[PDB]
Amino acid sequence: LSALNPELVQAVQHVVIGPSSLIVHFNEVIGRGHFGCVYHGTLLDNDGKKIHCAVKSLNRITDIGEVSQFLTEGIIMKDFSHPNVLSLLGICLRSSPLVVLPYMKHGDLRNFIRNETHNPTVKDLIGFGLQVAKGMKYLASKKFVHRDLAARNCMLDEKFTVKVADFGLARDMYDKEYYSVHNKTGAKLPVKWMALESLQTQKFTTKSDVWSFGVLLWELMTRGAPPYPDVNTFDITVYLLQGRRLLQPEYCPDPLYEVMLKCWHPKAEMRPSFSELVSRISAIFSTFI
Ligand SMILES: CN1CCC(COc2cnc(-c3cccc(Cn4nc(-c5cccc(C#N)c5)ccc4=O)c3)nc2)CC1
Repeated sequence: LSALNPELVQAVQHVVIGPSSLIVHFNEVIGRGHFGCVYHGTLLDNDGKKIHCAVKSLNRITDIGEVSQFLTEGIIMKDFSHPNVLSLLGICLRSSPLVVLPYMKHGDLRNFIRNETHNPTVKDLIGFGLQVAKGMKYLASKKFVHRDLAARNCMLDEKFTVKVADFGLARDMYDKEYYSVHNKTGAKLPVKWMALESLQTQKFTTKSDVWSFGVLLWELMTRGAPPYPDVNTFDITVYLLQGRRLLQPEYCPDPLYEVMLKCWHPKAEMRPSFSELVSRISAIFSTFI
């Protein structure tokens, strides 16, 4: 890493965590991304109080340009903050590079809602959706496009707070079943969560994140059923163009299905904003015991 531009190193210094502040348990994988496994560790604060971390080791870096990009992105991502978006705690360089993230005790949202020993109420599930909407309202306000919003890509902490995750230095494929390669460009695409226009052009916007959010709501209301199980990946674009959409789940309230449907409008500009979604979903949430 002595090949890095020294001004970049100085610019990222405030994101860097020294090895003597970290204790990582590399003997046990706690999560798996295509581009790296995740391990538990602890970060020592200024008192020596332990902060629990998920530490991710990036696995296919080959050139200093990639590292430089990673550091540049880290500076941007470090200064994001919202209670429903995952924080970047820092990067450890003097230990491959380690991305240091807050530990998420209850794992990804899709696994949480599929846990048969727990019974989230309908209200709880809608509340998870509301929390995601609030995190996305924040990302949208930063002009940041997620591109891979899905229940598998959101996390829950010890207070059951939902964090939009899988972005910035945490971006990866954490369940490879749902990504398909596009020939023309080599992009790995989460096809069954994508907006029609993104399927046609491979371009993404905040309004395509709104489409994905509608799919995530459907995931919540089905307790983690896979969307369009009988539609092959390569047939989803046509399925949508034919005027077909995911069906209303049995226990999805009518006003929430209406929200879903608006998120899947064929014209991006006609989909609700995340600000509108927070408002409307907060009303729906409030009507349940
Ligand atoms: C029973 N089980 C025992 C282990 C418990 C704690 O394990 C943890 C695992 N991972 C983290 C962690 C924290 C912050 C950031 C990330 C990275 N990241 N990962 C995912 C992710 C992780 C695992 C599976 C799937 C899928 N599909 C997706 C999504 C988005 C994202 O950004 C990981 N924290 C704790 C959970 C309950």
